[PDB]
Amino acid sequence: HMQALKKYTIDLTERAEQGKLDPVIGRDEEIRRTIQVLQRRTKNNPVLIGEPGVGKTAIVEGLAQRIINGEVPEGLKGRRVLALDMGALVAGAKYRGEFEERLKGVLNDLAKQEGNVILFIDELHTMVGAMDAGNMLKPALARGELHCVGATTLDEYRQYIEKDAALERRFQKVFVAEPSVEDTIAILR
Ligand SMILES: [Mg+2]
Repeated sequence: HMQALKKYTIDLTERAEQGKLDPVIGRDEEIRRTIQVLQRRTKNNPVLIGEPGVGKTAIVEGLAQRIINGEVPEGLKGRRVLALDMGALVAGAKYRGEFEERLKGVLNDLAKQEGNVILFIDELHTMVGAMDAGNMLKPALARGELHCVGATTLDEYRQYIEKDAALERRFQKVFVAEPSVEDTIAILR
């Protein structure tokens, strides 16, 4: 069971449990905000907004680390953070139809783990119009069968999410600015 999740997602909370995630520096406020949005009853899917290379994915890894560390509110305790693996979804698929079938499987598995998994979808706009899985994502989001964190640029969010109420009512912008040079080089060992 949950074959789609094992095949097409990367368990970031597991990577944290294994000590494989780099410490995340200078993002206390963005991680806290991401958590606050996720905890909402409605419009509870945060979308990290920023230019490429600003480190949005690191914020998601930071969220995973905090959960493992228990540095999160009570209801988020024991939650799993899974990143949609686009490379894996496309590997050996060849056709859009096969890709869609695999994505559908992922959503089905998530509908069974409602409230236990947070899915991270990088470059979210590419899944809703920028290969449009909007039809399956919209009801999943509305029914709480999909609780996720997305990442895009402001212009991409405006063009593909903000103009579509079925999507916009479910997402919340969380801005991410470029990190300081100091914090960027701090990751080196
Ligand atoms: Mg980035």
